[PDB]
Amino acid sequence: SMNKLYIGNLSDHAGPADLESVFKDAKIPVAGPFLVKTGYAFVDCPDEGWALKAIEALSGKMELHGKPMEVEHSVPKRQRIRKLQIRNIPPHLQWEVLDSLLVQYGVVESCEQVNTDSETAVVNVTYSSKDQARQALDKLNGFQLENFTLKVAYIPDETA
RNA sequence: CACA
Repeated sequence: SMNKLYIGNLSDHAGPADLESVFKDAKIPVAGPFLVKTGYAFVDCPDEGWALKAIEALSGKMELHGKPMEVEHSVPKRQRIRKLQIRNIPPHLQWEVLDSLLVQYGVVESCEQVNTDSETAVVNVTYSSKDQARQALDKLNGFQLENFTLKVAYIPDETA
């Protein structure tokens, strides 16, 4: 399940109370405790929809202790392989346009739309190879398209 | 992005 969050760029004194308040104010229920490490934390959301809401609501927007939080899907390093999620896709971007960006970095084995509350669209992309997805992620992350900037992140690749 |  993609309900597990990574909370990056935390300050040297962000504690679970601080994270609890951020998710409380953002009205993101969490399904377990915040595990705070050194400059980063983890938390589970009740389901995939709530985790994505936290990412879209908080990641790069919410400032804790004068630092913008990163809030992304927690992906084990060894599972950063073929699969990306792409957020902040323009609401009325035709699939063929998105596909013509995607295929510039490899073979797309699958591109699935993810139901989202926001007006932007979200897709999970699976590339043929680890290399293709890393090129997609480096090149598509930050790409500005129809008044929006793509956010591209790994999602777990458990089958490669 | 967890691992004495």
